[PDB]
Amino acid sequence: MEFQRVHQQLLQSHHLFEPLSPVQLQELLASSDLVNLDKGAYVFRQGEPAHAFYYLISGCVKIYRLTPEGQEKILEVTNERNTFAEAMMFMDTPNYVATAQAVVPSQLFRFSNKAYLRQLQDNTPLALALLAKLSTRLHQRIDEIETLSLKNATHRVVRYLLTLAAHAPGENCRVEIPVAKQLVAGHLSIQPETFSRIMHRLGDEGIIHLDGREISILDRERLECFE
Amino acid sequence: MEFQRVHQQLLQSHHLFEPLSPVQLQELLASSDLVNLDKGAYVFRQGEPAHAFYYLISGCVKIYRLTPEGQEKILEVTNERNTFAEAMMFMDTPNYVATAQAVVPSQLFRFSNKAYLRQLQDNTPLALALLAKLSTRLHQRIDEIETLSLKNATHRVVRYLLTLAAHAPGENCRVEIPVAKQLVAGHLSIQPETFSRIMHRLGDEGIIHLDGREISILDRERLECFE
Repeated sequence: MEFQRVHQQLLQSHHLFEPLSPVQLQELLASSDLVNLDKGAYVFRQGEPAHAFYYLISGCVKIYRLTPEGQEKILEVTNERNTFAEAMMFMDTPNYVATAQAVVPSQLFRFSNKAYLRQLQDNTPLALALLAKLSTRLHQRIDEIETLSLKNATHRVVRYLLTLAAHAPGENCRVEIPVAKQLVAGHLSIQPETFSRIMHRLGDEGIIHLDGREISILDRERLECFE
Repeated sequence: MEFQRVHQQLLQSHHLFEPLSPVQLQELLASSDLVNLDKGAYVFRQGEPAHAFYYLISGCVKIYRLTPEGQEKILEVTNERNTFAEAMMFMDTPNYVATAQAVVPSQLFRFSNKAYLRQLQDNTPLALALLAKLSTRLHQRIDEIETLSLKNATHRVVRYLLTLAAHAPGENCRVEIPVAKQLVAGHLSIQPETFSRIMHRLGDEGIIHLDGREISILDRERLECFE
């Protein structure tokens, strides 16, 4: 009658709970407690002894720090289905170094650090399994970033060309930019190497020709797709 | 005894060699051999017994699989200053599960799996330390995805507004063609929950109306600039 039965599925997808066996998963949930917070509610203050890490189910919780001057400086924002402040465990930190707070009515789980760290201690095969899935998941995240960051790169590139190509539609050949390839990549606040991979890709397909800074557009109808 | 001077300092920056003690690293470097490959060179095949993980310093190495025996399906792409196939070390598996080939001339480090496991056994603090630097890196990568994925979505929202209302004989405040909350969601292939949020943020700056029903653009010049 106590929760359970449906919650185990929410954690079974997370990286920190995958390596754990059904027996160890229930052993950690036994010490856990459901926490409900409202708008402007603090999770843990900067100075309180570290004894538990949290797992957000739904909502938005900010961490940030209490920087000097009297202003809050945001470090990272944790969203749904993601754990935060879990690194404070195996770091052996006695107290919290951040003041967590929820902007919107959020619901979180409170897992004890003493009931999690001790389970990892001894019987290393577990820590070995934890490092296994924790790494394979860290490589898929970088792979996604490599693709997502590339999409934003392919975006600005074409966008910066269309804004100056909007001068006499049909046959676009008037391209300014007193810059020399690489140099313009540093101004657009984007990776220098990516610009030499996107422009060259358009040349291979047969859309945009390159003749040293001199950019000529063959068809504007075939550029509206990727922009 | 020494193979390189700068190459040894590059490992210190990585998360899998930082927590390791200099004394333990010296014994680990003695078993490792420097590897130099060119274009179209294979690191490890999909069948041979696994006994070493690799660390890439410069270049790019693809993996893909060949077990279904049909097409070269890519699994993960690794770049410079990143380790690949290190998860095979933890998961006591006798042989590799995937292939490996470098598309561009790359230099690699061949660290033995047995030499690293011996440093993990018995010792509990070392294992937890590795997880500490590994978890903190995950937070830094995930936070970047929450921004990049949002940027890729926002730019698309500002793109469909330009295509729907461009150099036409309509009206700035009166946009042609009605728009819903589920219709555009399929035009840009984005979450339906994010679409309503983007329209709200841009509506606060003075670009749109801030409502989903009927689009009434006040500033068309501010749209072409976007993020």
